[PDB]
Amino acid sequence: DDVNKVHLKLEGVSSPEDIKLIQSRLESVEGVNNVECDTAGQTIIVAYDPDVTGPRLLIQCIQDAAQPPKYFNASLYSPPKQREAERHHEIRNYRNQFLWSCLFSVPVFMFSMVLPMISPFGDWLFYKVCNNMTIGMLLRWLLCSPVQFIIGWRFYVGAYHALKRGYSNMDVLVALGTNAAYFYSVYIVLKALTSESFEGQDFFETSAMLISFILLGKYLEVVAKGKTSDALSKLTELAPETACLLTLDKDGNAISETEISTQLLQRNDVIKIVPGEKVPVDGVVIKGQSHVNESMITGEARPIAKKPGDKVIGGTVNDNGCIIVKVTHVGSETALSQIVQLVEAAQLARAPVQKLADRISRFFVPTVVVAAFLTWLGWFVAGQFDIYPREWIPKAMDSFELALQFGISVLVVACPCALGLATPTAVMVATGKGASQGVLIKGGNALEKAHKVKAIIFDKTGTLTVGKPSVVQTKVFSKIPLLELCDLAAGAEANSEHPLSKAIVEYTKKLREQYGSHSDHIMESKDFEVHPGAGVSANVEGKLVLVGNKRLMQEFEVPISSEVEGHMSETEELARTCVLVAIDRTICGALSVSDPLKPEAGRAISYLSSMGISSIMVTGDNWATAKSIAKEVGIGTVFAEIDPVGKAEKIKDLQMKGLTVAMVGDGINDSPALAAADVGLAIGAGTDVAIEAADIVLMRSSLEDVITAIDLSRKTLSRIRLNYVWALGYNVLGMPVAAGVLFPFTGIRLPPWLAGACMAASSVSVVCSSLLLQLYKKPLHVE
Repeated sequence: DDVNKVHLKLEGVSSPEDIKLIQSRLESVEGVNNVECDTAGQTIIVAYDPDVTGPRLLIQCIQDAAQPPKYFNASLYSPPKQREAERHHEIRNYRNQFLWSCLFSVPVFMFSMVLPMISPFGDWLFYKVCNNMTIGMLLRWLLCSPVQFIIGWRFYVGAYHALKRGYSNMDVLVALGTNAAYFYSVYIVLKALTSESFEGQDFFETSAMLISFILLGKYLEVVAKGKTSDALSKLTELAPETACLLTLDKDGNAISETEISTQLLQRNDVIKIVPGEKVPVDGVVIKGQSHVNESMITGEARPIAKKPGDKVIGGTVNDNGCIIVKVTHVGSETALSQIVQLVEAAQLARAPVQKLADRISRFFVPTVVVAAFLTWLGWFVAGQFDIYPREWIPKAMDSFELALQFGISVLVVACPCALGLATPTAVMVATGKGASQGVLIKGGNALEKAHKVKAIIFDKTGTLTVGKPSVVQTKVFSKIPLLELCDLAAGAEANSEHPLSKAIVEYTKKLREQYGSHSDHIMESKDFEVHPGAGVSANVEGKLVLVGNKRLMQEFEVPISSEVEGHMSETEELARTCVLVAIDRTICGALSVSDPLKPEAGRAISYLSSMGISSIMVTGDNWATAKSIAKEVGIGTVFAEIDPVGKAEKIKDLQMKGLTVAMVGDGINDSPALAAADVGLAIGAGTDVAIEAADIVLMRSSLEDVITAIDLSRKTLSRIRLNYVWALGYNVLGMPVAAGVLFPFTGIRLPPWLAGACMAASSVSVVCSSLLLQLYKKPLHVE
């Protein structure tokens, strides 16, 4: 905080004197509205203006107000990546809890499994202290009381929540199992202590080991969560905490290059980014020149060439030069901060498969308890009436002991808690591993829907275009006075600028012959005429290079005589499609328009066909151009002269046939069709505006990562289904054998000390199976 109701007690502050030492200079200096007065009420809540007269002024008032016992040094209460501190504390908590659990658990298992086999140590443990109860059970009970009563508290606290609401979950079972085992051991110890005739056996190893491994599983879950969050965080930061403040008004009078935090340099404050000073913030950069590997103003190495002054500011590390920034709004409201929030909300949200897990668990836990109860009565009543051989009973217990022993065994051999510790971690790890590639999922629902896909809707614009206008795309075949017509020659096409008219202005920039400027007249807008398809023509020159469309040609004089249809078929075949022109108010001369494609399209289409899904693309141009593009690509059904509305009806038609179809592209105007489509997956990431109407959002611009997204989704669904197959296979065999349908015919059953081990063994393997997703790699390592 420390923005509106600012409150700080920094180094040296121990009493109200230092609090007032901050106060007196902080609040008194302008930028406050003085919301009431608490008259030295410690955290006095008054208004403040952290926008203009904010961080820099407030913080430096804190320092200059101070006379040092420690000299207050700007210890603003702000999140140190509060996620980092938070999962640090959480990992610390669970790690410590598990580590103190093992401290008791490991002893007990030893003392009653391994140690008795060796002497005289077991002989010490056999020393009677009363009747037949011995030292062994005494110390075992003492050591295993903490494990449940103190450390295992969640197992009870969480269970009560579910039970009071009328439902249940994993906890419920685990708690019942361990509790029943513990009290059965207490019961068996009492019999030993009261009467020396009895010599029964105990069970505490189960109650220790099971709890220990379950806690280990929860620890692994939260470690996976921490890894995913940090993988997000490293990508979301991409900025140094401090920027160099060369203070000057707008341009000129450069005072000095300081170095302070990137919230203290807004509102006409200036960064003079030197080489290597990574671009932290936004806000118009009126001066400077730096080609750095990004899209803001350029000029050092990688040629994009924006002259000083342009409205985009963010970027990566530098090169040989500098810029002089004029921040209006720092890079803090940037999308990344709330991609963090949005993906957390998606993580907070869940998928149908997650909803599937709860429903099965809803009508499973009741069954296990009932079956465990039933198998008790079976052995008991048959035992009481003695309807089966006595010799099956092992020595040192009776039928009643066998009945309860089987009762416990079923209750501790159930679900290895896959349904609750495998799905909710696989879903999570998938998102993090995707985020490592820039691509981000929008929760599990996105995973499911993307996994169900067999069709993709592409589009040429901004998805498969580069653009290079020249004689192969934009100029004459006849003679042209004032060639090559850009600087002061061709104003005949600078009338009505749009995404294509500007290209008509820029091929002239590209082709300017060799002289600098022949400089004749540029009569822009003289006879200004606009018509759809080509709305630029006035009067100027370029052999009168006016340009026009189906209504400007025959208007001026242009008869569209046979040679233009010849140069039309010719150009369209070579994809260099012509655009109608009015050279010298005549049919002489013939413009063109063409487009290079991103050089991985063939790879992508071929490999998508390899997975076996349909590729579809639409265009707004004529049918022939789209057909030529199809010939180049090798795509299926093709559409042309299509608006985003038409894209919407085509999407609806594909879906109603029973086809889940995706679409590519981020041109925000796709929003109707983008929402209409089954999923999102917008290429060339913009901001959360894409997220508004899309679910999948791809970060980079390469078409390659589209393959990666669907591949990862397919892999995740396969892994989850395989884990469910395991959780059915183990569970369908564990229940009978433990309950006993093999003992009556072979005489083998699982004692609870070992029966619980299988439950423990599966739980680790299932989670460990899920965690292996992190070793995913690209299906196309640069094709």
